[PDB]
Amino acid sequence: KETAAAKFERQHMDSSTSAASSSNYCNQMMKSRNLTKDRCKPVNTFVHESLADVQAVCSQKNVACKNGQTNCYQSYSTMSITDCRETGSSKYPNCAYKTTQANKHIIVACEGNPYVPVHFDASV
Repeated sequence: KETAAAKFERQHMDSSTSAASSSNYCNQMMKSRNLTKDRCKPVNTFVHESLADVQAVCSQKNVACKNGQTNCYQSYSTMSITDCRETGSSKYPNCAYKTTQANKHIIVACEGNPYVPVHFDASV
């Protein structure tokens, strides 16, 4: 059983590149992070910052989550991110994604001791 913290890292962290370089980034990454194993995950954001920077957001700007809870945090600064969204003609198992590189604020939900990101809520 993956902890929620570990699942967040697998789904959302990519501290190995500064930005997506190509339009096939999402196809590549959704596969290898095994986000297309049983179904195509429809929407997923990758963050190109250090783990430490992303974890730090749990100490930044407290905001409501989409779901009404109040354990969400917005990053003070923008971060390099890539937005992956399944195309309309994507069919499992040949999952296909639009890649959008951006510099936006992230919003995450934080939980636990240590108090660390467990959900990606949105980018701004």
